[PDB]
Amino acid sequence: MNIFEMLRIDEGLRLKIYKDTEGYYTIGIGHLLTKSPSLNAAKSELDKAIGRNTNGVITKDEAEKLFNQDVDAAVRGILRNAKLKPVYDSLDAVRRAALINMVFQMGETGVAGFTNSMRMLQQKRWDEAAVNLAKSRWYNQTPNRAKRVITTFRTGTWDAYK
Ligand SMILES: [Cl-]
Ligand SMILES: [Cl-]
Repeated sequence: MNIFEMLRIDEGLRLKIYKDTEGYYTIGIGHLLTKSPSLNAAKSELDKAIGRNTNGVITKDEAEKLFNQDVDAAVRGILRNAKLKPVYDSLDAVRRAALINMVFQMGETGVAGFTNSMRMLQQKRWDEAAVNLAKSRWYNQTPNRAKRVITTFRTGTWDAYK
C-alpha cells in the first residue's frame, strides 16, 4: 500500500463535478475546484485546470494527472512548512503517508494548527497523539476517515486500510 492508494481509498474517484463533504465543488480524486457556490465558477476553474472545455466531465487519465499533481504539491508544501517539516522528517514511512493524507484533505495551514498533536507525534507518543487528534472538528465531521488516519499514526501499519 502507499500514499496514492491510501488517498484513492479515502477520496474515491468521480469523473463529473460533485459536492464534497463540506458542500464544495470537487472533481476526480478529491480535487477541490472552488469554495464558491457557483457551478459556473466551478466549470471555469475546471477548464482552466485541465486545459480544455470540459463541460464538467473529465476522463480517468485527467483525474489521475490532477491527483499526481496534488500529491506532489502536498509533499512539497509539508517540506516548505517550517512547522511541518520537522514532524515529517522525524517520522517513519507509514506515518509520513498519514501526515500527507491530512494535508491533502485540509491544507497545510489546517494541519500546522494541530500544534499539540504535532508535538506529540514528534515525540513518538502515539497513543497520546491519537487521543488529541480525535478532539477536533476534523474527527467529528469525517469520523470514518479520520479513524483510519489516526490508527495509522497510532500503529505505524496500514491495517486500517486492509
Ligand atoms: Cl490545478
Ligand atoms: Cl469519514
